[PDB]
Amino acid sequence: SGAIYVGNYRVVNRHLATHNDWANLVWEDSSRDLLVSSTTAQGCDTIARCDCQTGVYYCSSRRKHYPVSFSKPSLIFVEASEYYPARYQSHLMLAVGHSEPGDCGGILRCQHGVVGIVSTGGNGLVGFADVRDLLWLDE
Ligand SMILES: Cn1ccc(NCc2ccccc2)n1
Ligand SMILES: [Zn+2]
Repeated sequence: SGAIYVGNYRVVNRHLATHNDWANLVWEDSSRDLLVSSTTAQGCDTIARCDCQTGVYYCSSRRKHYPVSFSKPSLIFVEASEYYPARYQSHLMLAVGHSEPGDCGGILRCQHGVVGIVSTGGNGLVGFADVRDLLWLDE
């Protein structure tokens, strides 16, 4: 679990979105596994605006942060999970690293701020859902 809190927005994995998130829907994209919901308390988080391919993610299954090299956001085939059938996830970045389903919501961050959130895994790669392209989160 976990989310990004920036201005009056809450960013979560779409598949982990609560009733409250959907009642306060701002934007969702199923192919990205993201949902943004409106918040009544302001958010302090800084979103990275950059094309960094290095940083650090939180791994709740290890209670520890890991430094990684990651791919640029892309269209990667992702196997069926429970929450989705097999489909092309968009804006996905991969790193060689440990993750399990409950690690979703873990933040990936670089020196510029939040890059994205853990979204999928398998075969020893962690996938993160990129948020740096959503310039509207910083208004
Ligand atoms: C973020 N994330 C989703 C799946 C995953 N790792 C693959 C996996 C699936 C089920 C049990 C154990 C490991 N990491
Ligand atoms: Zn950066």
